[PDB]
Amino acid sequence: MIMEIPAIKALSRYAQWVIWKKERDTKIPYNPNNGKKASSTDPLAWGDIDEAQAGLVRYGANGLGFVLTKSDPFVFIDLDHVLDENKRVKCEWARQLLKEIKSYTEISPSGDGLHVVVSGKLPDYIKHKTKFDDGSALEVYESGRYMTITGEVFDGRDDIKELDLSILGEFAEHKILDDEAIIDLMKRKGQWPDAPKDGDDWSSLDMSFANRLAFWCGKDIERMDRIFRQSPLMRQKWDRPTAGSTYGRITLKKACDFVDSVYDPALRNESDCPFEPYNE
Ligand SMILES: Cc1cn([C@H]2C[C@H](O)[C@@H](COP(=O)(O)OP(=O)(O)OP(=O)(O)O)O2)c(=O)[nH]c1=O
Ligand SMILES: [Mg+2]
Ligand SMILES: [Mg+2]
Repeated sequence: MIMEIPAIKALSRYAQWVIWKKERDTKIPYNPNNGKKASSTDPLAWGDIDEAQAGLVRYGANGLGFVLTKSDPFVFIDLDHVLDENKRVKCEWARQLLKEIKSYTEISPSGDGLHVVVSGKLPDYIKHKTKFDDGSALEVYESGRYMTITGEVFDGRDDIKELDLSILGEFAEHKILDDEAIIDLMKRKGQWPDAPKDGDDWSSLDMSFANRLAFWCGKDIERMDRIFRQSPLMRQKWDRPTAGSTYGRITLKKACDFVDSVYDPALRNESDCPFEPYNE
């Protein structure tokens, strides 16, 4: 019946279909024609809907997916954790968005979220993902991402509409070596920390990690802070005030004074690191 849905017929015009399978907390896209993992940039890693349907039964994947590209007219709106046990809307921001963006709406594969597919253009001043105290979240994309396709039409909104999307500025938040290269470096050296366990002195885990950051970041405390905030050791205590500074700032400053040598990107003195790798 999926091809009966007018919105699915609209998506089936494009050979931008994939299949996906649940891997722990994630949904990995796969090439429907050979079962290999699919890039979101390689068009020949995708197929048309017929090939996606066949690959779905062949590899026993969880469902269909559609890769969004710049040239196609579709915008993908991801609403997470906005539904009831009854698959009923419980978040007021999601209820207001649905009142102002009436287009194809389907229930996401976890049963507690929603997808809205619209024809239009995203405002250029909004974040891709917005998280709310609620625990729900709003995620919007028009290219460089795939979306799962369920066909579970919500409220009979089964047609992709052409709508203005300037209204999304009322829901999403606004926005105006490198860190990622350093993070990958520390991971390959095994200097990236695990999440703390039961009975772990978190504060000394912070200090050990801060000492490693001082070396690999060249004692650039701003970069040390940006990288720490993306680590499994980040918590609210990092920004709690303490003696006219923050706990995180005092930790990073003590690491900068404690640590002797530094990693020089031009000298590649990875062997000068004084700390053994984290065990596994
Ligand atoms: C590469 C990749 C893409 N995606 C894509 C596919 C998702 O449809 C889309 C939105 O992320 P999610 O909201 O986490 O997944 P979902 O909306 O399809 O299902 P639900 O929210 O009900 O659990 O991001 C992943 O989720 N994980 C990945 O690893
Ligand atoms: Mg979702
Ligand atoms: Mg697009």
